[PDB]
Amino acid sequence: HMEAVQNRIVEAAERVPGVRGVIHLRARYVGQDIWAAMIIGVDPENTVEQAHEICEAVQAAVCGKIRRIESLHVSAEARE
Amino acid sequence: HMEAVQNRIVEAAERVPGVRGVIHLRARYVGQDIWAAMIIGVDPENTVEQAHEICEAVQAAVCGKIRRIESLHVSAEARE
Ligand code: NA
Ligand code: NA
Repeated sequence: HMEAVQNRIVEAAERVPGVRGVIHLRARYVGQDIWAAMIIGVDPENTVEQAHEICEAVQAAVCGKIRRIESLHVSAEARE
Repeated sequence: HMEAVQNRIVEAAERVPGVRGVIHLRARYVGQDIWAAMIIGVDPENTVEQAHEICEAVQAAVCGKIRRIESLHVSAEARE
């Protein structure tokens, strides 16, 4: 149930160009809404600006696909 | 007093190669120790790996100069 929604979140994020895994996801219910914080992996050789753009793209993809999410903060860390 | 130490933290961070301001600093006392979390600005065209290296350098500089700090998490965001 909560796991079903967390699966959907990860899957959604992973389908965005430049995402190299979901490193961390904390989702919590505030009433019927989800508030969440995500850390994604990205190519270490992407620029900081590119990584920002991927994060923004993840936020839009995830928010667009999972209607119950009302807050989502995405940050990036180097992976592989 | 608490402000004096926060000033020292910011000053220390700002003297590290690649730091473009301190965007955020939250420092709190746990007993006599400081636990802190910092966000620094960096060149948007630095790579994610470079930004990681600057963060690590800030952690070392700040920890080295302010002995009461016992925990310090540094992250980076694009600035100017
Ligand atoms: Na890439
Ligand atoms: Na630079």
